[PDB]
Amino acid sequence: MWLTKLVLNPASRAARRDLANPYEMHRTLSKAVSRALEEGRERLLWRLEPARGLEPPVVLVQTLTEPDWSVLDEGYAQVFPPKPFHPALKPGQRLRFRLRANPAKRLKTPAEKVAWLERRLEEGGFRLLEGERGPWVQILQDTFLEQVQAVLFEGRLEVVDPERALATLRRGVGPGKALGLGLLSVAP
Repeated sequence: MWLTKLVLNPASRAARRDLANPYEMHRTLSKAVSRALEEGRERLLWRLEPARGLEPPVVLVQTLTEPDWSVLDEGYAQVFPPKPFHPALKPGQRLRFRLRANPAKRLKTPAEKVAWLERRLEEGGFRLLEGERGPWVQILQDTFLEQVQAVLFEGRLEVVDPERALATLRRGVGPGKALGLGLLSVAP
């Protein structure tokens, strides 16, 4: 995989348009890997990170092939050097995670949302860690994309099956992958 951190510049009208319409943002990001997507060798996943005041928004982008960000308009965003991402996963390995997702199969609710997450992670080869107060996860944001439900999960998990876990990172979790949902980000 390849991970690219983009710091969008709100001085750019196009950047603001994309920040306000996930569909448009996906269209712009797709340009960096258009041929790969055309040949079915790509799975573009991204996440508009939680906002910090009025500061420039950060968008984390994950692709299977090397992206060409020169396709972006000048001033659209500050492009940080894309980094190869090939995680070394092992059984029992504990990792912190972040995932903005649409809690459903296709495009107590708070407890149902966590329940949905548990099943998706287990099916994907991961497992939510258990704390003294239940599943190690919290809903940082519960909102709608323009209405598609978007839930931001953050917590701790462990790798159960390395191969399935890796496939899950490459594949994404849940629907709305073309709307900035589904990117499972992990870190020690």
